[PDB]
Amino acid sequence: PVDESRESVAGPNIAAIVGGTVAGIVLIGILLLVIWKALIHLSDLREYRRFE
Repeated sequence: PVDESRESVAGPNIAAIVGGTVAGIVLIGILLLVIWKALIHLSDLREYRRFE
């Protein structure tokens, strides 16, 4: 473990919510995208009996 963890609180202007909203939506989209694509992609080969 060679990482650190600092605080992240303040509450800036309206930008606070604006950025948080876009970040959350985009995060959920890209996350679900890679997870869904990878899940169906990895599962595709899993279907067949060539798991070996």
